Amino acid sequence: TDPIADMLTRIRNANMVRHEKLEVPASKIKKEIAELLKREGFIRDVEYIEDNKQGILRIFLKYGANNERVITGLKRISKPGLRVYAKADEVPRVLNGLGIALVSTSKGVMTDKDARQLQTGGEVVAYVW
RNA sequence: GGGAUGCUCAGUGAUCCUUCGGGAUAUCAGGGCAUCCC
Repeated sequence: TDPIADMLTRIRNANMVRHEKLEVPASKIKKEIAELLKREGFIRDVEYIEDNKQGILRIFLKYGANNERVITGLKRISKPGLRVYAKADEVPRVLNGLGIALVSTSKGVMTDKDARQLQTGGEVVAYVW
């Protein structure tokens, strides 16, 4: 069972059917992931919806001029039962820089460019392009 | 009993950095407390 993979799937599906928005149970790691996508321009918005359970992340997807989808793909990389780890010179490049690798470092979850910047490795959580 | 979360502790077990002395703590795995679900 893999909540992060679930989120990427719900986003992939919504994006196919070109939905405006979607929702996932909130967790801190998924919060961070959604925030990165916003800050990298892959989604239009994310917000936290209160529910006295564990919260909801409502994500607003992004489509371009003539309904061009801004997101092309999402890949779960690291997994429960097979974690994926990069040293700071081995942090993957997604589509020669046109995509992003989401990396969990001891200084938070950031892009692959941020990782190489800070000179750090970590868990390679996912790919978006 | 099993899941899913949050606050917190520690840190080498995993992982990362290192001038090899040490250092980081997001995630994984530990400790404590707490909420929600079957």
